Amino acid sequence: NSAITKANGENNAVVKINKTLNIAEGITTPTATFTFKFTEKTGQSSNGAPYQTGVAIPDRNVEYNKNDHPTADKIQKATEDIFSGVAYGHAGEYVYDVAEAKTGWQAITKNGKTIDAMRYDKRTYEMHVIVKNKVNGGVYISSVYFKENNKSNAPKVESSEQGVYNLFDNTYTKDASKEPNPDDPSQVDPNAKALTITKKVDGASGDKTRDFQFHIKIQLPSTNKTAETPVTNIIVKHGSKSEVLAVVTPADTVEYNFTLKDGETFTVEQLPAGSKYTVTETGVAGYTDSSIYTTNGAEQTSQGQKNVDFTLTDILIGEKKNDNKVTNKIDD
Repeated sequence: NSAITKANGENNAVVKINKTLNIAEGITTPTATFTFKFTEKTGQSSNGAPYQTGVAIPDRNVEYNKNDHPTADKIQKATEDIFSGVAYGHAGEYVYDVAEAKTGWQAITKNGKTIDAMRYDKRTYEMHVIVKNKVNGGVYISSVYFKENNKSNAPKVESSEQGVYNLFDNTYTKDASKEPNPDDPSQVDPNAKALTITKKVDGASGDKTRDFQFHIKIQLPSTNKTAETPVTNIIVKHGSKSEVLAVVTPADTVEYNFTLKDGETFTVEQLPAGSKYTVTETGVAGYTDSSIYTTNGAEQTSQGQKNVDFTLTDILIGEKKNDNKVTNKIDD
């Protein structure tokens, strides 16, 4: 059974617990310590003897900081060998409830307002530690497996690799645009808007009273599904209008048409960092469109073609500044 970590001869089995932290793009890994607690459990082995007791396992922890970086929206970190410095005295089946504490992380806060959030795994496991006699005396850890608690006819948890078990899964989310100063993330602006798009008309012959047509699609990050508080609605503002737009599930997307004149701004009030947008301005006769935009604090540019729909695709909305100046240019 691949699910069981086994000993080589009379050498202790080596088991590690792996934490998965889900975290989207444009986000600095927070300071977080996740602690796993092992509580002795009474019951009855299949040989008829009670589960043995009286051997503690230390609390085990994994630490996250700004120098951990995600792959495919997750940071995996494993404890060391959980039986490090643990000695059993006599053979039998030792069982523990393994749970994750809700400790070791604090929200970034400014003017009494939090800008981030941590969803803690509520799953618990039964760890079975099968201790056996060495032929010459003393004991050893022969085999270890895990079953999830409060699950009908629970199967044994498969290891991710030799001795490493992915038991605990946590999700970090963070607001867009609240860390505007790239030299100092401590200078938090709690009133910052998630995204602004401003229209400029450039040219003595440019029509500064007409409407230019826009379509925006917002993709909320994969971490929204597992967030402490998933986002289900966003608020958009243009001219005098303010609208509450529903998030379409399961895609986790919002599509919206709006107009801008010269000087006008479209605003998304609040979004999770790691959100992405695609914005299309409709071609108008005479006009060549262009963009100067800040994507998670990075300044970029894009150049349109004359009288053709101008598209920016999969633009990251990060923790740092997010904005977009679209310029419509016409020759005299």
